[PDB]
Amino acid sequence: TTFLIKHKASGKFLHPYGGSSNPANNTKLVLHSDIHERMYFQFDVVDERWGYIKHVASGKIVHPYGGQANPPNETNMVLHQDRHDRALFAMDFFNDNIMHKGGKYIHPKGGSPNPPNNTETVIHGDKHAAMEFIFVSPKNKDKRVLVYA
Amino acid sequence: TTFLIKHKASGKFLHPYGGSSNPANNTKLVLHSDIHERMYFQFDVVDERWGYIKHVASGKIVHPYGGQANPPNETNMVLHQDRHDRALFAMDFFNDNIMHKGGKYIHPKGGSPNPPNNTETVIHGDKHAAMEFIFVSPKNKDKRVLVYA
Repeated sequence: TTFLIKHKASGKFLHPYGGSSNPANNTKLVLHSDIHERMYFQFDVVDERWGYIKHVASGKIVHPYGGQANPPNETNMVLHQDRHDRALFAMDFFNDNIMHKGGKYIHPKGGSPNPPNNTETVIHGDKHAAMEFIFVSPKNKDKRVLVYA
Repeated sequence: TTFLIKHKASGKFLHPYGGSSNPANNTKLVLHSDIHERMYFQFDVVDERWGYIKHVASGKIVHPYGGQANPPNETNMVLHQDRHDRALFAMDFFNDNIMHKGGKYIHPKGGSPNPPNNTETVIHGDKHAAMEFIFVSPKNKDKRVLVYA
């Protein structure tokens, strides 16, 4: 299933910075209001809840920058071609968040619930309204879709 | 994906009472320690998180007894052939519970962390450790499996 990753508080979406169909390794993931095919994602299940968040246009996947098992708070989120266990996430569509395998979550950098376009995303352990995400149809940004298959 | 519905606190599983491959309509769902193919379940997605909990051997699905949209606390869980929107559940594998469409949960009747064999299951709105369930492989009762596809 292809989906948009929608920041719940702002309605902005997860994007590769610059909107490339082929972002370079370590391109930052940002929040931006635009909708286009280069911000579509899919989820590739690896182990039950855990899997890779794949940028459809390029096939690169979401990573914490540097590929640590337990990235510290404020580590940037990026795209990278590599597949390994430090690129595992769970798409928690019940609590509305995205959790890295090390137990922290994807956040807007600095915690704003209404961040401007091109705000970077980071890892952070906190849970609050401004780190919530929902996973929606490319054809209807208000319609949740099931990312697991 | 076929799975066992495992009561987290006790390690017992959801069964049709009597363990039949073809339970009659309105057969109660109980907890029991045995494992066998007549207590395997599948989840048939209807609408994103919402779907039918299907007894594999018979094809009947889980219902609140009487098919309420908002079943009262203590309403018995049963199997029944019918399909409708009052037999929709969500398999919350993040918070480890089974939620009916009306917002209440499947519980062991009485809320024990170690219900005896053949304890009935019921609807109840409360949340606590003794209403948690996990969804595990028929080949390994400790290995969680993804029920959504």
